[PDB]
Amino acid sequence: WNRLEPALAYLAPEERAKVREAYRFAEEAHRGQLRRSGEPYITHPVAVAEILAGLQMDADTVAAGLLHDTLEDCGVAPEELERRFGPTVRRIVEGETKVSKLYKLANLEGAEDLRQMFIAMAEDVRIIIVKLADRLHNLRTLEHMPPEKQKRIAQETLEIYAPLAHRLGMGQLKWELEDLSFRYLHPEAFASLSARIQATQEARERLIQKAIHLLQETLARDELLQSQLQGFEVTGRPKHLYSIWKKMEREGKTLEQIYDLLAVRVILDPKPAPTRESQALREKQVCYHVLGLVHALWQPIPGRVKDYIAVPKPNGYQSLHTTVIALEGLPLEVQIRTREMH
Ligand SMILES: [Cl-]
Ligand SMILES: [Mn+2]
Repeated sequence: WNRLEPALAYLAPEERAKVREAYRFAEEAHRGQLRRSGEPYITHPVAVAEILAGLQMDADTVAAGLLHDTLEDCGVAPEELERRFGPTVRRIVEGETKVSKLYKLANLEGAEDLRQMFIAMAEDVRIIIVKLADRLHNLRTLEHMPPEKQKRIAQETLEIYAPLAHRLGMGQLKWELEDLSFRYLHPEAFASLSARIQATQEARERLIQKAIHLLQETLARDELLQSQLQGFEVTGRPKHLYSIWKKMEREGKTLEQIYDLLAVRVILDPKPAPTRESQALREKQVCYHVLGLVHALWQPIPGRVKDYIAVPKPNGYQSLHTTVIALEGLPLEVQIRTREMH
């Protein structure tokens, strides 16, 4: 509990009390039970609640994360969970993923039934996230599984869960799900690619960190930018090992051909705006402002500005790109985007 409690800071005291009541209930239902690792079962729903609390999930969602296995793993409490934690917690813990039927919106344009549509959908999204948080944690703790069972769940994850994560637009979940699945599915391919990156990545890492520090300090020191900004993040390339190995087979490319240009990402969280439009305006103003700061810092390579804010990819991808001449006279790609954008 002392590990979970700090992550629940974003919730109102009464919302946190519901989560403690849920933890203390799971603590009872899972009393005596053990995982594959000799660890007590309660550690699993806690870790799942931690994943959800890190994502700043709804109070009922975090609570439902502590109770998601009180029906499956140990005991039956369908009317008990409704009696103790409400119907919405009971609904999430019961499984109702239904199916992707967004194409039904397009054909059906035509209230209390359209109001309930939102509350049913948002409840249906919450079900998927808990399943995802659960699966992500299991994969993390997959070292205590026979090497066959390990391969059956990595494939299920790649067929079912990583695509569900994609539907929900949870790229950070999808990334980790794919890469942990890759590790256990083809370990020999994983260890070959991992150690190969740990050769180029260490040499690159010195420059990437110099660049990171230079961009982070340049942005924090700009007065006007920080005024319309809540915060920012300057990272190196993300390194999606499954989507990197996936591309090597498709494109018939070497890994040396992928890392053929040092890259840096700038994720900007702007200050909140009263209306939806004054937010979209703020969201873009900030991005070109960074492009200017970047071009003032490092020399821009002619015709390497890729504006995907103005011309988004068919999947809706927005971001500003520019290849510059940075440290040691090297072509460095910069990608400027907000938290909302991908
Ligand atoms: Cl600020
Ligand atoms: Mn579970």
